[PDB]
Amino acid sequence: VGQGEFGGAPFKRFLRGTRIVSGGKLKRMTREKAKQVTVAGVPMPRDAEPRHLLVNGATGTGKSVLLRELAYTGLLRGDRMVIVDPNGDMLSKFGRDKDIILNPYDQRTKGWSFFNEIRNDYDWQRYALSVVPRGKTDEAEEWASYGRLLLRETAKKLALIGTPSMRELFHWTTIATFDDLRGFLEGTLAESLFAGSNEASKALTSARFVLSDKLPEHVTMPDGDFSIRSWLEDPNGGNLFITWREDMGPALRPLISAWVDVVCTSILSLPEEPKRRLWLFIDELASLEKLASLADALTKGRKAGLRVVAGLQSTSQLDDVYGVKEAQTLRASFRSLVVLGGSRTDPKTNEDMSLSLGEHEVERDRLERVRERVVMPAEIANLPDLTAYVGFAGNRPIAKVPLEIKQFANRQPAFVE
Amino acid sequence: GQGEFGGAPFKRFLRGTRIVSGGKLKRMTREKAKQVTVAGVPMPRDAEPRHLLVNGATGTGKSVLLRELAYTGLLRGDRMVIVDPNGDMLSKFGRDKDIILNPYDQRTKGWSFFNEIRNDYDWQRYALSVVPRGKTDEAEEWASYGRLLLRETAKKLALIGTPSMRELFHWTTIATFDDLRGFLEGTLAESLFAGSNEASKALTSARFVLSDKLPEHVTMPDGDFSIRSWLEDPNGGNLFITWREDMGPALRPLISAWVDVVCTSILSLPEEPKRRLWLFIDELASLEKLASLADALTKGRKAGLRVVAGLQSTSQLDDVYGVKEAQTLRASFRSLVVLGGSRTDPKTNEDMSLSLGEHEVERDRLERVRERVVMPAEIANLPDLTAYVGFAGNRPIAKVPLEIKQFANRQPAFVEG
Amino acid sequence: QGEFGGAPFKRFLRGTRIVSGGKLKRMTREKAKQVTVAGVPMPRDAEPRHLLVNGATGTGKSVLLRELAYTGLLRGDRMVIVDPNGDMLSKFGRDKDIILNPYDQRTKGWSFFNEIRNDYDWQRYALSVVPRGKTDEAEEWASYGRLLLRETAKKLALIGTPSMRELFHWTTIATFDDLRGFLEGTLAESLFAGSNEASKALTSARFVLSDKLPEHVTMPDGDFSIRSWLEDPNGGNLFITWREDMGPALRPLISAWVDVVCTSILSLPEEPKRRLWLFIDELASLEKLASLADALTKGRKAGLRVVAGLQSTSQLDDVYGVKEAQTLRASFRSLVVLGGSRTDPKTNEDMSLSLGEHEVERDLERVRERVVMPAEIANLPDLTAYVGFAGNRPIAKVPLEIKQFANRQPAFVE
Amino acid sequence: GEFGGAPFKRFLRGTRIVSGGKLKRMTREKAKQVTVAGVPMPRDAEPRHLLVNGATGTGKSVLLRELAYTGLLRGDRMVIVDPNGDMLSKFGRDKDIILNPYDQRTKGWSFFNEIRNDYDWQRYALSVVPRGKTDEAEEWASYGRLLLRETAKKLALIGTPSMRELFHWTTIATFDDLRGFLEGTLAESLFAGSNEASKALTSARFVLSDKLPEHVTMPDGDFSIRSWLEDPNGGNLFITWREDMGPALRPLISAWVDVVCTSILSLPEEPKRRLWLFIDELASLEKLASLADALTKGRKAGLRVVAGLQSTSQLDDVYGVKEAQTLRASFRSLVVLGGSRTDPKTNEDMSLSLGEHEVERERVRERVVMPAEIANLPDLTAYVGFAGNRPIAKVPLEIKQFANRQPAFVEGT
Ligand SMILES: Nc1ncnc2c1ncn2[C@@H]1O[C@H](COP(=O)(O)OP(=O)(O)NP(=O)(O)O)[C@@H](O)[C@H]1O
Ligand SMILES: Nc1ncnc2c1ncn2[C@@H]1O[C@H](COP(=O)(O)OP(=O)(O)NP(=O)(O)O)[C@@H](O)[C@H]1O
Ligand SMILES: Nc1ncnc2c1ncn2[C@@H]1O[C@H](COP(=O)(O)OP(=O)(O)NP(=O)(O)O)[C@@H](O)[C@H]1O
Ligand SMILES: Nc1ncnc2c1ncn2[C@@H]1O[C@H](COP(=O)(O)OP(=O)(O)NP(=O)(O)O)[C@@H](O)[C@H]1O
Ligand SMILES: [Cl-]
Repeated sequence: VGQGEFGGAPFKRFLRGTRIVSGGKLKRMTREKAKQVTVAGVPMPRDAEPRHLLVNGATGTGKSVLLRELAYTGLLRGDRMVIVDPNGDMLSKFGRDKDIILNPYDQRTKGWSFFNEIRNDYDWQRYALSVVPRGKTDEAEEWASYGRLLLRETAKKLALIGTPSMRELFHWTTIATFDDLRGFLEGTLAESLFAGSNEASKALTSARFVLSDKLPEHVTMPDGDFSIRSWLEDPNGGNLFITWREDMGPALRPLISAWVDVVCTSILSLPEEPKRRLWLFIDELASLEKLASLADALTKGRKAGLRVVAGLQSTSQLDDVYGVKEAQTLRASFRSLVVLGGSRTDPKTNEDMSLSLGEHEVERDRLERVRERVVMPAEIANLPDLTAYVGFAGNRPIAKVPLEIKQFANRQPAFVE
Repeated sequence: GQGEFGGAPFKRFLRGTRIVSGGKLKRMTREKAKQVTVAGVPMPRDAEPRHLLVNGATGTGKSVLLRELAYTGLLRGDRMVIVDPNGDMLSKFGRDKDIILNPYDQRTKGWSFFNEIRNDYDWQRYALSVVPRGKTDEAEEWASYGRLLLRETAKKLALIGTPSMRELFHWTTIATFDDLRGFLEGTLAESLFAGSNEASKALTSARFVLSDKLPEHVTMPDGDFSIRSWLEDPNGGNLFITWREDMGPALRPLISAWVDVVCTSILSLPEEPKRRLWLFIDELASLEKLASLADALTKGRKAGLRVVAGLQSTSQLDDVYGVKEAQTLRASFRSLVVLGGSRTDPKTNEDMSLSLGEHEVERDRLERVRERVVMPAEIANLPDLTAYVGFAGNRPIAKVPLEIKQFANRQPAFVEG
Repeated sequence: QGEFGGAPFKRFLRGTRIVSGGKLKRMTREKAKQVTVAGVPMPRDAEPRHLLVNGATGTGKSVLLRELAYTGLLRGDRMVIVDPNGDMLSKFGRDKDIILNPYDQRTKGWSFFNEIRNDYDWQRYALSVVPRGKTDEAEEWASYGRLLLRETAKKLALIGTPSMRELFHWTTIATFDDLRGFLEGTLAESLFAGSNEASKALTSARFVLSDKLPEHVTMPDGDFSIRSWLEDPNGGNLFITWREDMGPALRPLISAWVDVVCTSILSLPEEPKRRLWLFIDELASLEKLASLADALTKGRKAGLRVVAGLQSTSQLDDVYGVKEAQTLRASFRSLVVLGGSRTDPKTNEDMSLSLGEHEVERDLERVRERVVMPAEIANLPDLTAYVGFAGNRPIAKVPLEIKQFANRQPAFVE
Repeated sequence: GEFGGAPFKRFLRGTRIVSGGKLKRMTREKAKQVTVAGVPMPRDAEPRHLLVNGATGTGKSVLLRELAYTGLLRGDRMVIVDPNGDMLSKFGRDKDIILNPYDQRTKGWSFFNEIRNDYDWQRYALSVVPRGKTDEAEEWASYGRLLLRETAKKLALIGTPSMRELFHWTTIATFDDLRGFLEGTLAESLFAGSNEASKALTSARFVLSDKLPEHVTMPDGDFSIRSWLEDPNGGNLFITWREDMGPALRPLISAWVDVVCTSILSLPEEPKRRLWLFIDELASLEKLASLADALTKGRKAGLRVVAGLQSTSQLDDVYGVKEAQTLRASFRSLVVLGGSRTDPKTNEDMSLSLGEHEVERERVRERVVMPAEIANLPDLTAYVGFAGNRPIAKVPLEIKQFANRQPAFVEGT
């Protein structure tokens, strides 16, 4: 009782805890009436979709294969999605004519400015958050905030005087002299705030530095009227691919983090639509900045129909980015998890997964109760590629399934220009 | 099951890490194509770009192994870069078409970071290599100011046709605040470094930093060698980064820069499925907090990057990269070699024992037991030239003897300038 | 039994193994001339892998280090001895041997300038003179200090006046401006001027130097060179001594010397026949040394053999920091445990654990247990220690005997 | 038998406990020894120091009192951090010394009285200016010491070793004046040149203003703790104070305690010397700067320290956890008196310090004394574990009576 399924010694009777079942057994169990999507070949419980999925695993284990499969099936079902797509891979395979591209250096990119998303006044601070993500440390954040003040008041004015120019915004916030800026600032809320003491000056200095760090890309970005918000609202909008070339990843980190974040806040204003189904594919959560909206999005987007799919390698990554406490909370927001198997050199993360997978209490022969890990950390480290454990959200058993490499023809060039 | 497992033989293996005899393993791993060897064991082709981490105390044979690894890899005709202390590898394997980087060696190439700038984004990219990551939060803040100063200055110098390192150095650490300030007019850094005491303070920080790093970069012989181009040239040969131990502390920042340079550069190389590149970082913990190693270890699969690094105690790398980042770092090496350490370092021994893994077994008193395949004590009592080899993925581990193959000197290790 | 403290067993499976003193003595015995640790002959190959002698006060750390030294001398090995109250000196002092003690008639004249030979040597030793800062912040000032130091000293050297008095004057006495002036032309010229931060940096540096330099200044002058000494074969031995009521005063000086050797040995012409010992009676009593680390890692070629003493884990920890202290201890492959106090269970555990556990089969039931319990360590009688040489060797509990040595020289003079 | 847990068939290894009497016999030696709760202390365990830990009212007094008495009967000399002149009123003789700025019988003292060589200046600024609790605190502390030592040095130089003047310059004189006064001294430059320099000075001021007070208001004299130590017929020293002034005197007392700690290190080697340092409550003093080495190098001097502790958290907070551990580790002999059930952490620490044993009944490794056993201890009942390879024992402390041969306090004139 517990073979081909459980890795440990077969037992006599299951008492309580996590239940592990064979791949097949699971594939039936989860199969439902409606059209569903697949995770490693397993039919995903329709109700698990807006509970978000977290795919953890080492490098080269198949995260791609999986999210790719996941994306395809969701398409065959006609779902819309946003894909943090590195090197436009997803694009070249699934990209369609009516779909959108965000890549400041790609011939096909859309013209965009965060201005293109302001619709109410509260929207100013709202997006200053997407542009200027959260500071890694308290101190860093403090500066970050000053930056958002400067940003929002400046852009607010430029807009008012009919010149919503990123170049202009950049100039003022990082080039104009202190005094000139100060002058420009007269009339806006920031007028006083940034003057009166050394502290005040210091604060302004910090704001400048941050903006000079984030804005660069936002400026050199091709101009247009494209609105991520509007796009979301348009049914026939199509899909969105945020692509970039790997050797520039660090340079775009802030921009992309903005976009991704934009979406995370934007979806929250979308009009009540029970039929909407949107996917957010963030290949590597840890490689983006400490997003400001992600949190709530993973918590209040069920109504909008948001389905997030993110991947990770070591737990230490997201921790260092979001902070220990904040990282915990964030992960905890993904109700469904996939374990792809990691390296032996990282025993701590293998333990985390082993434990996330859970224990079970069993009655075994010689009678004796035993409480034990369903999957040992060892088992996870020793996993061969394209093999993973799938534990869907809620009350469902878990199973070890093989990942198959379906082939997809390239229906578009990954990059242009 | 004796002769391979140190504990009590057992009746049946249930799950977890499995250990096997040296030979047994050597057969299992043996493949059709030409492979390389780790302590005599043929390394599975697929595990090569998953990187190898060799951990072990001093005098245990880290050299002998890396030496073997390198040799075998050359016989197959692979290219490589070697952080080579005291030109050891050089004097044994160096050929005439090979490259040498050592500011104090008659044979070195002429180089400056300028030689690697090809696009605008390349400025910050390399300022990162030049100015490695700071050890503390504060530290890095300073480091960032340094890079700003560095990149804007160097950019201008280049612009006005005088890409001089001596010039750059002058400006950044010699020129008076004002003069420098003047020179920066017109560059992005013009305003950012002026306006409040904070602004001034920031500049002072950058000066200090650059004054610390640049030194060696200047006194470096001039030439036009480009690590980038080198990487792109097939008949390019190999690269040896050598130095005499008494000067290790002095070159740490330059070497770290080169190493890093490689780490970032291979990310821009044109698609070549036939490429095989090795990076030998004799002792990862001795370099600075490299800014690109991470992604290198994660996205260099299709560039064909294969990294081999050595470590002694876990506290070493921890102290350099920080506990969270170090975890992530080590976790990026899929294959591991445990050489055995000191009884004065139980912590590290524990970590290695644990990384090796536990197993669940069934023994005759039946008896289920979960236990460490390799005891911490076993590692501390290992005799030299003896080590556990646990190749990436799903494979058993084995305790193998390392043998001292002799290599004739086919070149002088150092040639005073 | 008689060898293992716990219950005798049926069969040894894996892990650490303990044996009888004599049995071990047999095992470690080699052909060539060897030295001894508590009477046990040390494996020639274990020598450059250093030895850490841990134990409580009065347990016999001296008796041991004393014995080790003697045997090594009988073999003709050279050595440096961080020797407190010149005890080691009075016993083994030779006429051709060197003494470093600013308050001893027989000391040699020394200035750190005496070790500069190339340009990279300036920072190299600023490191030895100005050890590492206990805290991150502390160290930051320390860096400033070394900048000020190296640039100043470098210039003084240039203008042909390598005076420690001048140097001290400039770096802690001259007015800010004057100094600033003197600095014109040197790399430090700009770095210490331009903003309040820049001046703060300077200030910090000043305080540092004013704390370290003192003893260096009041030190008898001469041309002696630790480096040179190291290169000279007929050189003899080096005793770094001092009177205990002045230890704190000299701590930075001594720490400087110790370190200087630590970096120095790294430049010596390779000589497979060289055998040098570094006796740092109490590692934790010095400053956070800047070279010690690499010394314990790259000195096999030079033939460096370090022997240090320690009491509580917390000590070294407090000085080098937890992470650094781990690394540091880990660098000594051979260990001796002398047994400590009941009042320190934490260190006792550390020792117990370092000694290791073993897996055994007994009357079948098999068990995993510590070869030596912390309690065993705590109840150890004096002149009794566990010897666990580096590598794959069993450990043994041996008695340390008090051999007597006649005083062939005065410990202190004048 | 005397073992709290279940009787066993055979002892294998670890801590061994025995009956009071049995121990009393084993420990008994030829020469004259002293007694810890009735048990004669192994002479060789004396310079290894004794740590007596116990909750309030468990008998700490009765013990140190006993210890002290038998020591005097042997003719040993000693120093006693004696709160409210308790020990004094009982053992004080005519030839013994007293240090209490508010007692008619106190001696006249200034730290100047201990300066004999140049290194002696910093040496004692350390005693006067204990170590700072935090890293930042100690930073200030060092500035203070610089100011202190440079100033006092000069006043001494110019022939006016006045504590009143010293106090004036360091906390009263204006910045400039002070600045002026310092010209010529090493501190001349150090404290000027930038805001950082001025900030350092401001800090040094404050520190001094915190420590010096009592040192000033202290009755002047020529007494020298150093000289006292060197003088054989010197007698005994009693550092006493009234409990309601303990916080105010904390710095001065710590100073004295510390002074001794450094000073004994200079004494000429005298194989016959036997000195005791009684610090009733170690955690009550400041972060002593010399205590450490004293507990490690005072064997030659014949120093014997005895300190008392309550909660491990006290000492930790004062000396820092790392440092606290080291310090505690320095006493080889320990006495556990039993504490509150409201402090299980320390109970554990003590239980653990007492140790485990491996016994045969099956083999079992267990604590010789449970944390609970320690919390449920009745008063005047303690465990004794002398330094070295010795068993421990649960022994009863009896209240011997001592006649008052001198008034505890004498606020006079
Ligand atoms: N076209 C293909 N042919 C064969 N095997 C493939 C192919 N694509 C992927 N694989 C296998 O799946 C693995 C990679 O899975 P994947 O999900 O791409 O990993 P990743 O960590 O996300 N990225 P990468 O390291 O670039 O492979 C490879 O190591 C192969 O074993
Ligand atoms: N040519 C050789 N002859 C004999 N033994 C050798 C030789 N090369 C290596 N060894 C052995 O292997 C050990 C050194 O291995 P190695 O990998 O160089 O150690 P390491 O820690 O990397 N450096 P090191 O401390 O300098 O030896 C020596 O202590 C010898 O026992
Ligand atoms: N000349 C000697 N004659 C007799 N016994 C000695 C002698 N030297 C040391 N001992 C014994 O060894 C013990 C001290 O050993 P030792 O190695 O000096 O300890 P330590 O901690 O290094 N320093 P110390 O406390 O000063 O003795 C003493 O308690 C004596 O029992
Ligand atoms: N003359 C006495 N008669 C009876 N019992 C006494 C006498 N003196 C002390 N005791 C007992 O012993 C206890 C105090 O012991 P002691 O060692 O003074 O405690 P302490 O914690 O050091 N100081 P304290 O709290 O002041 O008692 C008292 O609570 C009594 O139970
Ligand atoms: Cl006077």
